Amino acid sequence: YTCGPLFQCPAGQYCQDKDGTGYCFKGK
Repeated sequence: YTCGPLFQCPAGQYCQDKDGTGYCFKGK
């Protein structure tokens, strides 16, 4: 819900849903 196709993380980082928010993590 937080992350999507239009708002995807950069190459190397993935979207993470925490505290009702989305953040990009380097694998972690």
